[PDB]
Amino acid sequence: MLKNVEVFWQNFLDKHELDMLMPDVWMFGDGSSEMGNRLGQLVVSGRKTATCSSLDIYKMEEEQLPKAGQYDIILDGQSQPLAIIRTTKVEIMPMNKVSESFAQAEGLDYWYEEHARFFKEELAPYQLQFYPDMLLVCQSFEVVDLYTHHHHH
Amino acid sequence: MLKNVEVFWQNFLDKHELDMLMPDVWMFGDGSSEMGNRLGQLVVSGRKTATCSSLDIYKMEEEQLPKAGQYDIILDGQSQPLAIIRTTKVEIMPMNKVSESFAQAEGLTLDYWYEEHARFFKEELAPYQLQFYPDMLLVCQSFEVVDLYTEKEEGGSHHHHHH
Repeated sequence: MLKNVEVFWQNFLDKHELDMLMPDVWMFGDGSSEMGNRLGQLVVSGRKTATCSSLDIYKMEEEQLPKAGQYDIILDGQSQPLAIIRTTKVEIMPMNKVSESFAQAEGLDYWYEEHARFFKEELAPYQLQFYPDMLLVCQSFEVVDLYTHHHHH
Repeated sequence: MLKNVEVFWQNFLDKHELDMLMPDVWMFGDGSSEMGNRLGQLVVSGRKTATCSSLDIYKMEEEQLPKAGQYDIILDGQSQPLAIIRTTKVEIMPMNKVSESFAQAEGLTLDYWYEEHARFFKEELAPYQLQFYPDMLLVCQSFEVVDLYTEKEEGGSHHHHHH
């Protein structure tokens, strides 16, 4: 897998002639392969062009927040490369204040209900100071390329 | 992320003053985050000290089998570096002949242990157009956790959930 992604990135670099360290690699979702595959598909499909993460969870003094212009490599629920996306914007938003504009871009009154359920859990393992107020890092992105082996138990 | 492993291992060679090539890096399971972490914690916690892969894939993939003494960088469910391990034993044995000894090391009755793995390999074999048989040879490794990825406590961007 590490090999696959190394290749995928390299190919993309050469294709656009530009030197860059590999970005972050991840799958959308709770962590389950289902959500990863489903959300992963909507992205490759072009139906899902946004994503949000818990802001509070970020360590303000140890790292910076995702910026416009950065890249990320997307994997499916089975952890296989799906595509690479470029982030075109980053807006901070409270759960109870997401614009239906962003909501449709990444996703409808259930939106909050489902997301509160989503994040109330991610916070759990830490100091899950949950509030409806919760601030989210809402990145708008676009697909700029898309991907086209052993098992140890 | 490519660098995270390059770095983790680099740091490893310094602590012991060794100059080896970076080993294979992989997570346990089929790639599912859940299984990836489940088996990952089992290893770092000292509970799961063995693994097994299908000797068949090595054959069809024309790869050498793991060697006694080799190292493997281990990733967790989020494809983030977890720990590095050293293989102290490599053994080939028919699946229907595994001892409960190996199963306990693996991480709980044999009938179940067997059913579990039968399925796992069933799915891994299929894509190579190969039906899982009852006594397909297994490639078993006995290792020891030789280093934990503690560089993880210095960044913060180590596992965020994106919706």
